[PDB]
Amino acid sequence: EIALTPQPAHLTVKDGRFEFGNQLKAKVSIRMVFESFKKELQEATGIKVSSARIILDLNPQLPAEAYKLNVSKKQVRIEASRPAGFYYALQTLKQLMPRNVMAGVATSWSLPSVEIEDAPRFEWRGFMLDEGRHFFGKDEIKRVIDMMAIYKMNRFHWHLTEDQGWRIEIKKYPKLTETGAWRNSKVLAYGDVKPDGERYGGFYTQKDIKEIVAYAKKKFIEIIPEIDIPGHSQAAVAAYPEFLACDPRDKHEVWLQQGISTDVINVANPKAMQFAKEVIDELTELFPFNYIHLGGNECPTRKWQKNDECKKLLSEIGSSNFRDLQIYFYKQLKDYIATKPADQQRQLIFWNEVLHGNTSILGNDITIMAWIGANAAAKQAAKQGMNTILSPQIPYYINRKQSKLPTEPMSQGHGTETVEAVYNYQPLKDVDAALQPYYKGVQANFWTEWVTEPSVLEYLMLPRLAAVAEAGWTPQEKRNYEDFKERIRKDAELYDLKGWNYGKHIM
Ligand SMILES: CC1=[NH+][C@H]2[C@@H](O1)O[C@H](COS(=O)(=O)[O-])[C@@H](O)[C@@H]2O
Repeated sequence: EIALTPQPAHLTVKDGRFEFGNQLKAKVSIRMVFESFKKELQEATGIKVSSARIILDLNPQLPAEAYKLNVSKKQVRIEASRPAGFYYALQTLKQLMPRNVMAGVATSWSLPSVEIEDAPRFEWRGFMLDEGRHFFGKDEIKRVIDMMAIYKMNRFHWHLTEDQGWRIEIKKYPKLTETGAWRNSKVLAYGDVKPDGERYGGFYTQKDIKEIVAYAKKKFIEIIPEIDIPGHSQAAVAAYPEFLACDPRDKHEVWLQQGISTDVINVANPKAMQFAKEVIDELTELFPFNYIHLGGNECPTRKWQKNDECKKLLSEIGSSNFRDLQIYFYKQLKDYIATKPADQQRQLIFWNEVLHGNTSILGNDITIMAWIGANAAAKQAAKQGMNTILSPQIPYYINRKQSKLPTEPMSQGHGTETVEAVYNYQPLKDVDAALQPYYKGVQANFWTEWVTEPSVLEYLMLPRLAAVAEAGWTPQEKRNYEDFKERIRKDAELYDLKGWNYGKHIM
């Protein structure tokens, strides 16, 4: 009957139903949010709402994303403290209606009376897409954002730079795309799989970026760009080897392989430093959200050990751990950002491998995205007074196989990462109440070594995405896989109407 995903914190079914009619009147940034709602509602149902049987009141004691939704025979009442809260209330309202309403599509109207009080458990409810390995483009990204918005996810992490490609136009360094965005293989080589010789790639112009930022903002999704440095940087090194390469005498090309590249940025070169600062400057212009992800995963120190300037620099900082070069590199970038005006300042996120270095050089106002040995890494981060986001490889990497069936498309894993396994992960299990404030939230990540087709992307994304979304929103004590299964089954219709692909295993 009522199938709400994410499951609200508190839901009480009440007497009777609220009948819309064909018109009604509403008492109300908030107006613009409601305006959007009105458009979608009219599109889907034909109901017109004039500017009262619907009231939106400001309740300043509610958290930033919280709301109350009271539906009775007489009236729909909504309370929230911020625009986002009102948006989420209206998401829930739509979800109380036939699926075509959430789909925004007319088909060939009442609400059940309810009392809802709702707030997200976590402020960070994210999805990351890797477009470095395979590029999907503007239309598909809009579809991804649409999927996220359904389940009240609010953070899109854009993994735009890799060994195998660079996907964002940087004005001051045009070769990043000219070289970095194109390569002579669609598939990425691994084991017996060899490069296929086909010219393949693509990138976003700064105009494209701004359009996608705007589109997401309308659905209260903030975009975090990732420029993954100084590892996972072979494409950038291929573009500008003279100052980025540790070994600029050697050949440097965009990588056609899967795996971990040793062709990392020369963090000791001064022009490499200037490059990074100027990239960050351009990002600051395109991305208004207050966070930047600088990566820091899987960065072999091997080439630094064979580089004279790097050996010298490591000596001057008085370290025996070549990992410290990476951390010192981040320090200079962090310091640089701190000199800029307040409105141009950005907080930094890193993958948890950065904890393997002497991080006290950086300070503790960084955010750690925990992926490998994630549970332990997050605890480690929280203990050091750092904020942390949980994105464990198992089971939050939703590019991994969701089934063992021989008919599944090719991707990583052995099919153990089922909807059930994703849902059953408990982010806060055995996490001391004193550490919990540092846990900003959760994220599903999607790596695209194997995934090249939008249809396969969607197939793997859904419905596991919704499970992570619910984990991020619904308090643990209110979560239940069997209940979730029953609720998510109702979204098959929504997916069909939207023309989204999805795994059918639990449908
Ligand atoms: C943060 C991070 N760095 C690595 C690591 O996660 O696994 C990804 C693939 O994971 S998967 O699909 O489970 O094998 C890989 O694409 C990425 O380069």
